[PDB]
Amino acid sequence: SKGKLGEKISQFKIVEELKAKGLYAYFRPIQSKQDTEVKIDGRRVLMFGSNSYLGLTTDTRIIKAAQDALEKYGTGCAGSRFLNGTLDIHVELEEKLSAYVGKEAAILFSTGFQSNLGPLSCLMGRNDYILLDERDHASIIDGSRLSFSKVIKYGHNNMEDLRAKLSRLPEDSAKLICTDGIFSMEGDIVNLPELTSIANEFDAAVMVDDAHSLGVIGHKGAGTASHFGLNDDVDLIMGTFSKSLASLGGFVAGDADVIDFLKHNARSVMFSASMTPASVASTLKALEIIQNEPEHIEKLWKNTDYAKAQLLDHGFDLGATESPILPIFIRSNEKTFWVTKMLQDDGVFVNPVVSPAVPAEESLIRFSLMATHTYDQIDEAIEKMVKVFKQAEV
Amino acid sequence: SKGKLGEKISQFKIVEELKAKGLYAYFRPIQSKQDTEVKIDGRRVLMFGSNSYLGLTTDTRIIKAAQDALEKYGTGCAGSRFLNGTLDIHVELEEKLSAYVGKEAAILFSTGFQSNLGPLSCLMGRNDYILLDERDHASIIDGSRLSFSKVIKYGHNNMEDLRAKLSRLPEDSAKLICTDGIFSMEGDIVNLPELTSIANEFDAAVMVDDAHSLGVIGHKGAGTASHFGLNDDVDLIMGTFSKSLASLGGFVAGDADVIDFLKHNARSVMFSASMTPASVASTLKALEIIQNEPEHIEKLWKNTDYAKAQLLDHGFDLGATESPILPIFIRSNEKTFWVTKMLQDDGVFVNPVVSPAVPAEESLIRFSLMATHTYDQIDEAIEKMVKVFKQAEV
Ligand SMILES: Cc1ncc(COP(=O)(O)O)c(/C=N/C(CO)(CO)CO)c1O
Ligand SMILES: Cc1ncc(COP(=O)(O)O)c(/C=N/C(CO)(CO)CO)c1O
Repeated sequence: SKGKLGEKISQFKIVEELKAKGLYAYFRPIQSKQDTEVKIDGRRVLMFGSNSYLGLTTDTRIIKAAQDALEKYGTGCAGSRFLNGTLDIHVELEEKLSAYVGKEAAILFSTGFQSNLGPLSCLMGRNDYILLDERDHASIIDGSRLSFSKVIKYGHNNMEDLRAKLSRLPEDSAKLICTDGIFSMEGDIVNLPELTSIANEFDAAVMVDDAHSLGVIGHKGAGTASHFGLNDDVDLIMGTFSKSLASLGGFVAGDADVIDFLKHNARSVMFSASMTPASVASTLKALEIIQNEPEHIEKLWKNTDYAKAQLLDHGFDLGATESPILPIFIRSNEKTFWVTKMLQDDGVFVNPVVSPAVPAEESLIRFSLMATHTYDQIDEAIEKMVKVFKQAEV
Repeated sequence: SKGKLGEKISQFKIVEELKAKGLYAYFRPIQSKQDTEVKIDGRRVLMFGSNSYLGLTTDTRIIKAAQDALEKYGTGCAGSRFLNGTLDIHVELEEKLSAYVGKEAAILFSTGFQSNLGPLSCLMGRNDYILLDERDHASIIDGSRLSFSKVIKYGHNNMEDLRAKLSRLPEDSAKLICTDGIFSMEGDIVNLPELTSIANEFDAAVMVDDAHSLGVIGHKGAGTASHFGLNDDVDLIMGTFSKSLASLGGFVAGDADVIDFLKHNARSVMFSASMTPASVASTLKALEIIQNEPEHIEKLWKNTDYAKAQLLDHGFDLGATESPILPIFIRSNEKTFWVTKMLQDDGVFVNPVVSPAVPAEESLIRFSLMATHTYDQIDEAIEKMVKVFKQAEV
């Protein structure tokens, strides 16, 4: 019955308003591969709004690997990993990720989002504590919520705040600190040396979410612990397959005894169907390519350094990024919607960040690089961004 | 740091014990397609532990559709649906599911589990209430937990308990009832006529989880509302693609204004990468086949009726199922582990249900039918199950 439910959604008018103003640019239907150019409504659009950092969703070897897995294993496993849903190729990918991130063992999840729900929901319990960076990814907040522990946020990369909040807690309790490695909104990196130094003093477990770090930072792209040399001070390395690795799914890696607890206790792996064979095979082949072919990570960083230099040279106001995510400040929700739509209609795809996710005065567009971007494409997009910023008067 | 984390997992000894006794049969690595026979450790094993009710993960048209989508769209969308992750084929599948279940609109999620997290986390809020059947799927409990509402369980299919608990609640609050359509453990069907009659009296929203109903009950397999004629008394129809539809992902369907709220407010769609092209194309082609080819659902039910008759004729003690899920009672955790392992080693795959998921005295094995099963295969499995039940002394 719909009376009260109608009242619950009645106040949500922003989508109605965007559409009526001709500004709506969410759920843009793409008709082509995710690439440096995408087809929308039969037109070509430069893509600077992707998380495919290495451009690998179009790699013919990864496509063929997925196509070959479909031929061999079919379209799905039709069950959870713990029952009828495990393949030899799931185990092969867990061994290969374990090796890549320098951990004993790993467990796959069918999404990155579910990869965070697993360890955050089931390791800390009643009388325990989870400490979260206040800018942690939504999946980390939600995972923590599914625990029976007390969830405490600390100031973004604020090590004094972390230390103070940990010092307040009963000695006779377990604590786990979970942080994004690279934070997607502003593209900044966790202070993992100070965080792990505090974790060690309070015997708190450390989990890092490397969704935006894998294939971006660390040796051969192995992530944030690898970037800092701190493998031995990080208990759990969580990753996704939906960004550099050009697929769908994720993993948590760590000590064999912890991973064995997780694979048997995490509801998001016990009660959700396993990764499709095609996604396992595309993840396996992408992981081989990132290691074997250092070109991809090098070119991603050539493009990032070029684009960032060009944007600062044109007088754009950039967020404190340390990654291929280049946040461009606009500081008006209405201009941010207008700029996004004008760029879309001129053939540039960027992602807006607006209220209520951020305060109006910190509203921005995110311009993300891929390894397969050319300097010609970056130049065309920045030229159009200068024109649209001028028309929008920012 | 690992001191307190080591203590948290220290008491979890059942996996150690199963493995040392030679009884461990979780995460069995399959080397072949999910089919009526699977290859494990180079051997052939009859599969009666799957959720692929229509046998469609091996259908060459669905494999080719997925392979063709990989060729056209590549291995992944590399973003959330609301940003850079929407394809024309996602929208096509939402229109086609909307039509199938007789609703205005639908929104896809990259897993079934995330399909429940979406509406349960974001429609009811502070001062609102969610009413859950106590046997609801884990993803429904977890979704409800992510809400800011008061979550209340009612007795399994206990309409007096539902009615009493709803009658206790402030009039000036929104309420949503969420139920599995077919409950997977025992295979029983919700009393949707009485539940919707109560919902209508209290103006409570109704959401049904049809994970195990789609492709099983209702007209052309359209689910539980369709089974009862009650489309107009169900606000939200949730489904998965990981069972009959032979893929990965899920959806919520309902009124265009509700679905528009969801697609813009549910964290499990805003903050998780979209379904891979291969999974969209395999879901689209499976949905065409289930409707166009009534054979599949007919044969699933021929097999279910045959197997259930044969099991009752052999004196097995069956759960109160109304579905292709045939729960066989064992009523000892140790015998349930032993029976499962002995059957595995004799070439029969069944799923055990043990403590702490159920009380020891209700421990059982779940024997699930697929349309592609033969009577010869069902006979071989039941023959082996009689022998193993005799050896195990149950
Ligand atoms: C009622 C219901 N609702 C939602 C889900 C979650 O769907 P999925 O994530 O596609 O596995 C399941 C998953 N079910 C299992 C097999 O039964 C694990 O419980 C995994 O697919 C379910 O049974
Ligand atoms: C730090 C972090 N952690 C976990 C996730 C969830 O991973 P996935 O489910 O694969 O999208 C994301 C997803 N990120 C987006 C694009 O940034 C949406 O937030 C979707 O892939 C993430 O950024």
